[PDB]
Amino acid sequence: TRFHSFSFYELKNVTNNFDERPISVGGNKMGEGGFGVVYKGYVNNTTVAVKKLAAMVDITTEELKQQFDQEIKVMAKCQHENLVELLGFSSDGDDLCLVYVYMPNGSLLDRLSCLDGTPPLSWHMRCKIAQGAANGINFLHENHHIHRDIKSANILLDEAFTAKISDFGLARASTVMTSRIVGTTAYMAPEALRGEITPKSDIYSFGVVLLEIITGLPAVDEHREPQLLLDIKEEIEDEEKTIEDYIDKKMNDADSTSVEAMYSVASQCLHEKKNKRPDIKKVQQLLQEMTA
Ligand SMILES: Cn1cc(NC(=O)c2cnn3ccc(N[C@@H]4CCCC[C@@H]4N)nc23)c(C(F)(F)F)n1
Repeated sequence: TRFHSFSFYELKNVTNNFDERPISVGGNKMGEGGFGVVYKGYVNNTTVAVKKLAAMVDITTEELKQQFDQEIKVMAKCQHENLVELLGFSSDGDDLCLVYVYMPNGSLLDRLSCLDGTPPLSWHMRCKIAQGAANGINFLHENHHIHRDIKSANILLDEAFTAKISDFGLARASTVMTSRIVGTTAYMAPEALRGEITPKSDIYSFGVVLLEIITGLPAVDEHREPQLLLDIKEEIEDEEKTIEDYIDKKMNDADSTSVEAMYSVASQCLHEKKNKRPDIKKVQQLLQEMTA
């Protein structure tokens, strides 16, 4: 797959000169991460998401360029209904830009937090999102790709709340070790925090996502006990609590049987030993069985 090459000035123009104000006040900024800001745009008779890369954290200009290239490379090779669609990019201008099909319902992270007053996701919608995201990860793993940044902020939701895996800047082709440890701490497997590069780490991070789906709680909350959501697995196992005590109250269609079935998948994904975790095909099978 080869992409459209956009002019920097066309992208600057359709995003109201990269307006960093929220949508609600007439701005174009929809969200931001460590490697960039995503703006709403309208190009070639289509609402788009324009990601302008900028860091914002570490970051070598070459590192950011390597993430820009990595994202285009993964998107050229990987097209799936549970992955975001890249339309094009921009290099000619000062800032590096990535153009995608606009995701009207933004990120799973924001929908779980009901950011800006959006209604809570039903359990029925949550099951479809979990299945869809697992189908997207399966496609990446089948195509020998390791995401390395699986999190609710990197699971986007379309006009039908279909799960779309996004933000492949840190993705790697396929156990190897790295001197540059990258990812989101609260979601990272212990071996990934140590430098290991394995698809087994993506499974662990997906386990954290499944806990966010069941509970509606963020992966990390400094003003909460436990601060890290993954610690709930031990509180439940050590029988101090049950998964029912953690179920998101912002749902009226969640039955205990299917919630326990999703929790069982999350628990298995969150095994501290990488080799004891299920592979993505097993995760898919179990999530499909959950709604059958
Ligand atoms: C209403 N709304 C629409 C979007 N996003 C897109 O439409 C979009 C489409 N493809 N695509 C690809 C990457 C990407 N990355 C962002 C980066 C900031 C942190 C969140 C994401 N991981 N966003 C997108 C957003 C939000 F994600 F920024 F929150 N809100």
